[PDB]
Amino acid sequence: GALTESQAALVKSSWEEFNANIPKHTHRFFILVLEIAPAAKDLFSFLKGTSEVPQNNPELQAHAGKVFKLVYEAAIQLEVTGVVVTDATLKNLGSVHVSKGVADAHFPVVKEAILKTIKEVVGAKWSEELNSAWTIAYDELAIVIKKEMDDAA
Ligand code: HEM
Ligand SMILES: c1ccc2cnccc2c1
Repeated sequence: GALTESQAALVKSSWEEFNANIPKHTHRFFILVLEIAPAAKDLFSFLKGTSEVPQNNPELQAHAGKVFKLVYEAAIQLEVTGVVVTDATLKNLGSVHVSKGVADAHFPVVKEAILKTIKEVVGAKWSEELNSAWTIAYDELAIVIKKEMDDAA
């Protein structure tokens, strides 16, 4: 795909529907992360120590909202420029993920939760095109992050 204007339109659309209920969708997103990889709980500063995932926690909501925002912006960048660019922000993001003990093998985990989160957010308007645009947007932005990471350690 490498994002055609229509895949990019489709990603932009599901992102607003994402963004129309942050508390819900972001709580659902974390539930999904833990179901895939239980042990991932521990790397989150606002998850460990708890039973279940808080529903009205401000840091959780801002951090998961921002994750999704980054992937949607990569998707527009891929369409428009043809590449994902490495700017300050993403290099900062590399150092911070090395800090928190993130590895390359973790990235799949957060991809599948994002895929599944979007499937439930769009409900009947889910297509394979949507699934492939988001796959692509995620995989290109994680290649860039994976790079800054190995440059911070
Ligand atoms: C392209 C995929 C990813 C994106 C866009 C992303 C983005 C972010 C952002 C925006 C933050 C917080 C920004 C800030 O407040 O400075 C962050 C922190 C964090 N990320 Fe990610 N990340 C990605 C992959 C992952 C993966 C694979 C994991 C592993 C579970 C992960 C775990 C973490 C942790 C543990 C923190 C902070 C820890 C804490 O709150 O205790 N990230 N990431
Ligand atoms: C909150 C903060 C950081 C994250 C990074 N990757 C996946 C999920 C996240 C949620």
